[PDB]
Amino acid sequence: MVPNVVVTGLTLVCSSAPGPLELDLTGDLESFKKQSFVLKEGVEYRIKISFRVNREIVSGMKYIQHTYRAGVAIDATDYMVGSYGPRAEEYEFLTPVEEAPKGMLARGSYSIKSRFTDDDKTDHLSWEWNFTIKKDWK
Repeated sequence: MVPNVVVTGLTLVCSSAPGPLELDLTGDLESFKKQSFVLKEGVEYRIKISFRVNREIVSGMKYIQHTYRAGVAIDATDYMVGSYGPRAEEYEFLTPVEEAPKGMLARGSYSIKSRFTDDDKTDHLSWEWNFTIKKDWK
């Protein structure tokens, strides 16, 4: 009896980005710790989580991101994802607009521990990824 919820991807949505910033969450999660998305400082972006619901309607879904710099915790954000019914086609949850930090002192890599859960603390999927703040895209 398959998992009711399957998280399939994370996308850093940003118009200015020279190319797609996507993670296939159905693959090897450990690999992302060795990778990072370049993100120009000060730009606005959104995090898009792609997922599927196989058998039953869900409610009170939540997406959580804890941020770190050099392994030192900074903050935690809990996003309400909502309710979704079973469907073959993936759903796409979008966080509200966020802004990349800005300034030389803010540049560098940051790690993000992500958790896609429900109102029961059920861990549908947990993964760690990174973005690197730079002065320019290239």
